[PDB]
Amino acid sequence: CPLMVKVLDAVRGSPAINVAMHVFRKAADDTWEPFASGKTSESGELHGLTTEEEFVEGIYKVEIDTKSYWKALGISPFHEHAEVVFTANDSGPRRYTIAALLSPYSYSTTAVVTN
Amino acid sequence: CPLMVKVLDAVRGSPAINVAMHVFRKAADDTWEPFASGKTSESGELHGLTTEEEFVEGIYKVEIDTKSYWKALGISPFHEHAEVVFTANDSGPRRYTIAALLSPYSYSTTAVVTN
Amino acid sequence: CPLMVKVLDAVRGSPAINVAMHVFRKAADDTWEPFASGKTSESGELHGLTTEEEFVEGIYKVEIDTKSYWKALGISPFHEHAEVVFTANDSGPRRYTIAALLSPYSYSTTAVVTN
Amino acid sequence: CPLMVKVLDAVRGSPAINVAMHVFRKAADDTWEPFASGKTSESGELHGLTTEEEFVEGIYKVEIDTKSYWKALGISPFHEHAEVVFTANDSGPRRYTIAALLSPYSYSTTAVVTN
Repeated sequence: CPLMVKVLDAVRGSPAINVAMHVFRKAADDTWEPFASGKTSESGELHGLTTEEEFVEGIYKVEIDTKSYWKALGISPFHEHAEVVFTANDSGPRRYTIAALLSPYSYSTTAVVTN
Repeated sequence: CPLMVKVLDAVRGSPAINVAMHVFRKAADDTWEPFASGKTSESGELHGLTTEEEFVEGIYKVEIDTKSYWKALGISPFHEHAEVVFTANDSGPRRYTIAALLSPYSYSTTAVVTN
Repeated sequence: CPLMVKVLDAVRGSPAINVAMHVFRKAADDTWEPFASGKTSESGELHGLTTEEEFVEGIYKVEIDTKSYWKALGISPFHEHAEVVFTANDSGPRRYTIAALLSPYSYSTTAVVTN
Repeated sequence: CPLMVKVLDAVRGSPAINVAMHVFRKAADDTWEPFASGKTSESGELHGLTTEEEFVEGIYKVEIDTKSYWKALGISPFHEHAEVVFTANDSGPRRYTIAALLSPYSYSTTAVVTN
């Protein structure tokens, strides 16, 4: 499992559950092609988006639907989504854990990259 | 002006100076239409991006070129750039300060919205 | 003045107004000696805490009463307060802006140090 | 395991390994009494600090020695340490995961509290 995304709710101090996200990969013609998608579990984690073989070198974008998350909780947030755009595997295969920490008017994203 | 961006460097403890960014407005065909850009001053701030009359309701994107900033400092970054996407003015005109706090493998974006 | 504190509210997307804080300097017996305090203005800023002549080298602590802030908004917070502890002026006099970004179950503190 | 602390390095995008921390509990006479201590593992996690039985209601402080971490990597950071001060178990036993995200001039702390 070379790509994992974890999402936390900084208002409730809890995992952000059932958060939808879509992953895209930049194609040769410079457009965003749909790569993978899923929803966070009860632990706020989304595993199994891709495989070592499929997750080749490229520029990837993860668009996390934070607006729907907040709206469902009664909140009109600032951001439409939280985005992570990154070049992956440019020095060989790596494991990526993307952490998103959510507040109604602020988010942070962090990457932990391991061998 | 109704939009200001401030950028800070969490490695050096300083304003992030000469950081380039482009501002886009989502078009009817939902492509992104560029409409403003600039680079942060010596105080890490970018003002004068738009005016009250131009800054109408819509979905806006600020694309901050964080990668080039880290490149210039000789530090390996994770993200291609830092994309702040938000619906503007949804209630009516507001003043927006977008604050971006940068680290090589993490960033946060916060909005301060005043009326 | 050589020390300024700015506080932002990540739930409301606003300056955090009327946030109380105390500043301490570590004494010889390594107890904390209070020496300044105040509350954030309507811009979320607290200025005039000290002067260039008073702000000598040493270890300083800013104790931000985040709990009372969240209490006043009717929101359950995690932390008792947000303690910024730093060695000042270690090279010589600097100007410090401490920026605190607050959520109920998360906070970040960043220093902008200029010379 | 009712208390866990995880520490990440936002410069390298990696767990922050061998980071020392000390936990204190506020006594009846309002002083800080030593409660527990340890170092983060290769995963940047510190488990086993306490037990359900021992971890009674109280005000707890975790002081994470971030300065030694950065110094060992050649960096003179802003903060002396990262602190987490919180009331625990005031509504019955809870599980606490404290996440610290470290940069030389900035840190964030987040709590995930579960049943």
